[PDB]
Amino acid sequence: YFQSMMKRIQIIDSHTGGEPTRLVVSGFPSLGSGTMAERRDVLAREYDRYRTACILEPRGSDVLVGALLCEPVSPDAAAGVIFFNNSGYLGMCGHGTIGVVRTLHHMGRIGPGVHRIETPVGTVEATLHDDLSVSVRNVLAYRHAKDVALDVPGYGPVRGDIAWGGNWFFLISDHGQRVAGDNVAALTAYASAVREGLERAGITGANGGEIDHIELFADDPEHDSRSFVLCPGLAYDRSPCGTGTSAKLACLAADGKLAPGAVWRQASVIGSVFHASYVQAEGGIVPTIRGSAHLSAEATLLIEDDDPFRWGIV
Amino acid sequence: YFQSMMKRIQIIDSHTGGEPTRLVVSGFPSLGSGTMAERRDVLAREYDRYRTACILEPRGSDVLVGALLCEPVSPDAAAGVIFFNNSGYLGMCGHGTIGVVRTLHHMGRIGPGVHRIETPVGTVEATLHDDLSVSVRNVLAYRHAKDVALDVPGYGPVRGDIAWGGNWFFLISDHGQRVAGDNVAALTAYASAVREGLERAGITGANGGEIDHIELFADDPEHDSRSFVLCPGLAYDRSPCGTGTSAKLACLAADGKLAPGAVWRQASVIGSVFHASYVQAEGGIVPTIRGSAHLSAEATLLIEDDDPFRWGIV
Ligand SMILES: [Cl-]
Ligand SMILES: [Cl-]
Ligand code: NA
Ligand code: NA
Repeated sequence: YFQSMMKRIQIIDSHTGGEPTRLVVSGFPSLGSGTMAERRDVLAREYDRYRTACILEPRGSDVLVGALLCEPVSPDAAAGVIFFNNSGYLGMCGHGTIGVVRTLHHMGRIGPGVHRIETPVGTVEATLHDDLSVSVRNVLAYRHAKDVALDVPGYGPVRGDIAWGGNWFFLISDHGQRVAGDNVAALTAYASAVREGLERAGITGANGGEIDHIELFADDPEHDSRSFVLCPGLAYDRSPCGTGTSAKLACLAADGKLAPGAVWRQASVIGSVFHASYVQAEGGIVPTIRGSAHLSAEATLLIEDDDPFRWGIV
Repeated sequence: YFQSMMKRIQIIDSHTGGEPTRLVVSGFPSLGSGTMAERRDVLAREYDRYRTACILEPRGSDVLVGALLCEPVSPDAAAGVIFFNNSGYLGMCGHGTIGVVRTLHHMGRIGPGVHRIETPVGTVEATLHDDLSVSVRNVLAYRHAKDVALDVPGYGPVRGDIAWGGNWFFLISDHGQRVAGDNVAALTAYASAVREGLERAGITGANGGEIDHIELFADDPEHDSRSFVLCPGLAYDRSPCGTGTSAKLACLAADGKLAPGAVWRQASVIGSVFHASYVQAEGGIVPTIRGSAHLSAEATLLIEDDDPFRWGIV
């Protein structure tokens, strides 16, 4: 019923292990009634300024990940979601699905139990536990290649795995870097160089898929592993990375290093933790990631018609 | 009347020429009834986690500047304000005062006209024009030293002025850098090195004042000048920088390059613009900065008691 000359975008912000999720409850344009993938294509092609308004400065930051709530195609699903970041659109998003599901509870839309969530890479099954933690049974994960040699410009040779966990990842253990929260500047520079190296080498996932997430793994006395993860827009993931941990489990499974049902405890560069396990499937594994999200803001974004930076600063 | 186990901070976000201001309307602790400077001391010493919760990730970003609304000491003032950023506390804040005053109009607390605003460095006089632009008559500005030689580590010799405009600035024209929005990475690195150089040299403002803002000036065919400004937490100012432009006018005045009452049009690295003029005063000049602010969000920040990152990620 408001009539002033501005758009209102209703959002609820949460974070999962420190990684933010900006849930868009209302205010984006219609994207039609097709699959989440088809809607993502319309959003990206026709209405990308809505992403930038929500994610980029002045209203956002390069770290943020957004989640657009959509009516799902199947009436058996709780929701559809399209995830996006400072550079573009994600496939699946583990930390974000945890955030969305926790947020839907706060909105009074769901209770504890199993909830199907449609995404541009397929439907996932999220269990909202009685403690309000969330387990996300992800799409199929698999390793495309193992121990791929790469000369990292400015640093020297490494070996990495290429794997899909709902996004494409390059996974490295022999990077020679110090994985710690006080070292994220150097880690960001290193991982950015890795990605430049993959591009130069023409190294890709299946069917030429761009490898746009980089994971650096390290031993951790308190957990199974700690990682630093560089995301497609060159911000790092504050969380253990749900899709990246899914990809890691595909590698561990294929190497006989983690049995089905066994729990893997993955820490992020800042010390937050996800619990993960998998079952075998045809062509890969089906991993489940469990973590917690906390609410951090309820807001209405205001997009004033006369504001030259209404769609963000690009 | 809410009773869930979380704190609520009510905020209204705006931006001034792209530079954000997060106005805190309610939710911070009591800081006593002294001057804004005395309240700032209490906030910084006892309750700094409230700054980090509002400004830092996950709820904020390194770019944000906050403004805490306070009841002023003098009943003749519209408001008192304490400004803060990702690293600490500012003195005056030009873009932020424009934001605060525009926001107070939106809140229905003031109308067009002249409004006194108390700050930790003295009271300023803001005029809210009928067009909702704001002129801020700043505190006294003055130049402390001219053409100070500095060997910038990694780059080579420059000359800069040291001046106060409500914060301390080093102002350089002969930096050899390209002042443009597509070059902010290199400008940030250069200005950071300048500041390292000042520290090494023991170069300060009056009474050993830390020079924590760096301004790089360039000619501009559309304006009097364009600048890149590095702020104390090493984020850059998206605006022309009200206090930095105030400092620039003190230098121009002292050099006989701008007459009292003449208008100076200062652009920022991303192309936003302030209009500035001054009058002579004892010991310096009194500059007035005019610009516009746009609303960008209304929000309640949620600080959950059980959220390990409730006070921000440090
Ligand atoms: Cl609009
Ligand atoms: Cl709390
Ligand atoms: Na361990
Ligand atoms: Na000019």
